[PDB]
Amino acid sequence: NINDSKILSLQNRKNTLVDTSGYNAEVSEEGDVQLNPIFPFDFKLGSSGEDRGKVIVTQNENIVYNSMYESFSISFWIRINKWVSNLPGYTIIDSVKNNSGWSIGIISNFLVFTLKQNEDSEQSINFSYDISNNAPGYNKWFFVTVTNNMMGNMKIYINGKLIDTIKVKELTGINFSKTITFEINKIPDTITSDSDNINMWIRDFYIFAKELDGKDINILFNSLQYTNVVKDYWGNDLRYNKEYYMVNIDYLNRYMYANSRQIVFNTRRNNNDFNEGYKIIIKRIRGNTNDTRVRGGDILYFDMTINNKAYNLFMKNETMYADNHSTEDIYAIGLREQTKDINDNIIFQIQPMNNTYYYASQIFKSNFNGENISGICSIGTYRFRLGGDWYRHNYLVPTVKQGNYASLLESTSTHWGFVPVS
Repeated sequence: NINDSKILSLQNRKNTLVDTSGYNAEVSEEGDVQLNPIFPFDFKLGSSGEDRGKVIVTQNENIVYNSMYESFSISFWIRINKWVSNLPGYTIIDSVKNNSGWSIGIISNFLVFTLKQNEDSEQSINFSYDISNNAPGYNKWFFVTVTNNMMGNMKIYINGKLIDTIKVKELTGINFSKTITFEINKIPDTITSDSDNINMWIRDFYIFAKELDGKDINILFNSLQYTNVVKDYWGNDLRYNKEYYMVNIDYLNRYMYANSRQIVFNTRRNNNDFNEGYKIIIKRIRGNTNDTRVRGGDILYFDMTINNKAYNLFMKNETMYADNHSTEDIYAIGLREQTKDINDNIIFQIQPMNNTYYYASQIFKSNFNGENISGICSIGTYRFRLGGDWYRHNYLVPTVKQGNYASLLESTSTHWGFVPVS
C-alpha cells in the first residue's frame, strides 16, 4: 500500500543506475560516478572537479505534474566523506529548472531541504548534527526523509526520527522540475579557502506522490536495511579480521591503550580525528561462515596486537577497587597471551545496538556455545597499581558487569563503537 505512491526509485540494477519505480525516468551518469557491486550498491560522487561525477534523472514531466503540487515524500540513504563542522555551502541534490523547484544542500553541519518558488522566495528546513559528539566529522550513513503537504506541513526526518517541522506558506507559482541532478557543487562564496575533497554516497533514492507519516517512514527505514548485521561507526557492515578502533560512546574523547597487560583509556590529542590508540580485530567463533560480517548473536573474541605480539582481550578475575561505589560483580578486561586454545575467558557475544545518531553494539560475556551469558561490557574508573605504580591510581578501563547486568542494558556506557582504521 505504501509503494503504491512511489513515482521514482533510483537504484543500482546491473552496474547501471535506473528507475525501478515503473515510470521509466531517464538516468544518465556523467564523469566519475562510482557504483558499488556489493550492497547497498550505493553510487559515489565527489567534489574533485576533474570529471566530477554527476547523475541526472529526468522524470516524466506529466507524472511530476500530477504528484508534486499536492503532497509528496523524498527519502534516501546518504553519506558525506568528511562532513566537518565548517564545511562550505554545497548543493548535493538539485531539482530547480529555472528559479523554481526544490533543492538539497549541505552547509556547515547542516543538511537543508529547500522549496523554491522564485528567485526572491524560498522555504527551507534542515537537520543539524551534534557537533559536541562529532569532532572528526559526521561521516556516517543516515536515512533522510522529507515530507511535503502544500495544505499543511513540510518536515524532515533523519533515521525515522522527525527533526524539523513547519507550515508551508502560499508558494503559489512554484514550478517543480522533472530534472533531479545529483552532483556535489560548492555554493557562491562570501569561508574563502579551497578545502579538501568530499565524497557523497547515495542509495535507494525514492519519491512518493503522498505525504508518508512517521510509521510508514520507519517501516520504510527498516524495509531496506540488515538490522541484525552490526555496523561500524560509519554505518558500513562490521567485519572480522579487520582493524578497528574500539570506542565507548560515553567516552569518544578517549582512545585505547594498555599498560601492564591492562587496557586503559586515554584522552586523545587529535580530537578532530580518530587515529592514536591501539587497534582491535574481531575474531569469529560462531556465525555465518559465508561472511566476514558480524551478526547479532555471533560469538567471538578480540585480538589486540601491541609490540608485535597479538593478545586476546579477556575478563580478569581479580577483584576491583573504586573510590565511590562498590564492586558488584565487576571484572576488568585485560590482555592475555594467545593460547591457541579458545579460553572461555575471552569469549563474548555481540549484539547490534544503533541509536538515532550513531552506530554501536553491545558485547556480552558468554561460553563457547553462548547458551549462557553471564554479564555485559562497560567502563568506569578504578584504582590500580600498574606499570611502576607503587600507589594505586585511578584508570578509566573496560569492564564486564556480571551478576544481574540487566540494570545496565539501558546505559550508553555499554555501547561500543568500531572506527575502522583508514
